[PDB]
Amino acid sequence: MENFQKVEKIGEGTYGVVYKARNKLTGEVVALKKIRTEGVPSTAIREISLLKELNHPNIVKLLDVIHTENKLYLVFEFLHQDLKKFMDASALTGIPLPLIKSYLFQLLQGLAFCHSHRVLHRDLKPQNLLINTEGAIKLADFGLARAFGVPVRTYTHEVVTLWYRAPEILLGCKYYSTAVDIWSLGCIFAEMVTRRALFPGDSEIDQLFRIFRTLGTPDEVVWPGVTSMPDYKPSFPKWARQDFSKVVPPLDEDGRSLLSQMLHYDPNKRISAKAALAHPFFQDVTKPVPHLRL
Ligand SMILES: CCC(C)(C)[C@@H]1CCc2n[nH]c(C(=O)NCc3ccc(S(N)(=O)=O)cc3)c2C1
Repeated sequence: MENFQKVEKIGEGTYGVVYKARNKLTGEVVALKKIRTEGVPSTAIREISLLKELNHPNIVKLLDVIHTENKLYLVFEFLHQDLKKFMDASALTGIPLPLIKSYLFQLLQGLAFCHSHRVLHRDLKPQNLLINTEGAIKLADFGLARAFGVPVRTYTHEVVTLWYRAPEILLGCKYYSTAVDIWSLGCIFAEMVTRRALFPGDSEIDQLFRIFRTLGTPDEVVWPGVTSMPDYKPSFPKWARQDFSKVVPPLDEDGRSLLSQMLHYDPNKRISAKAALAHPFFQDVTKPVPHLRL
């Protein structure tokens, strides 16, 4: 990439290295992800390429996709901070409820949009939620492993975070639905509120059991079909569901009601992004200006 002038290496994404770069003709600053090997993912590459038309205020724009000599470069709209960093910076005081609500509402608008266009994210986490000084928050890095793939390592020795993984994925479901994104966003909502990850598992089974210890071990009553899932084991311990007021104190009942709907075990009972937008929790939603230190 000579049309680009690397500013600095930002980090090492889930597929490759990420650089901050400047386009030497437009002068625009962007985030450039370099991915990687014989096979040339023709379908994977095409999948990604269609995301260029997925344009919405709460989705980080995918400016270009360039396949050239054993490498795939994704050029993205640049934002200066992510939610993981903002949450860490706000840990002592906590993010104000009006800002939590604004961010949740905006993320639901973005998901409602992608889901309406049959696009799933599949790996939502604070680190891929980008924020700016105007109070906006945007979804980035749509995995779409549906025709690309999602390994247990980014690309070179890097532990995959399972904290936001929906239970159906952990139980081996082969077909992900839009509900997996709602589950992840529910986990993120809880984390913004309590300032601690909801289910910080360090292995797939520890992740699954942390979910069961809090929400109760699922059964055919609350999740028809759960006992026939690929990785379901009759030997799973049977934990009682914890009182929900214990999980995200001191969130009010409007917030708790919405969270409970985003965390239903049955993907078919889990609330959609479009329906969540209409939840009473958003009756007084506004768009505060966060104080960001860049
Ligand atoms: C999520 C990774 C992906 C999918 C490649 C993102 C694709 C879209 C994107 N846009 N800007 C960035 C970006 O990286 N900015 C610089 C920056 C962001 C956060 C922080 S931080 N940890 O808040 O201090 C510091 C600098 C990315 C990365």
